[PDB]
Amino acid sequence: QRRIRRPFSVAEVEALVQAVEKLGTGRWRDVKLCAFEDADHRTYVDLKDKWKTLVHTAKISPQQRRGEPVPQELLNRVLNAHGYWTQQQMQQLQQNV
Repeated sequence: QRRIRRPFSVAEVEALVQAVEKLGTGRWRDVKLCAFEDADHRTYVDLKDKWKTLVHTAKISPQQRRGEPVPQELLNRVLNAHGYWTQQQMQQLQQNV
């Protein structure tokens, strides 16, 4: 059958992103169960690349319907998002947003 046990994947992670984008901390749980892909943790930027693209590929529309100039927005939003979580300190050091 060659069937591989895969209940979740990057696709599901998408929704998980919309959920953690508020009470995030460091996509630790995301990278762990992203898709059994980075469950071993490769690199901070490596995972950052797969994550930043995971969202940019969603509906960010980096083409602007014009062309392909310089997709910097995806970088500014990815670093802002993560930095926000940590710099947010959970707002109350609790998951109770």
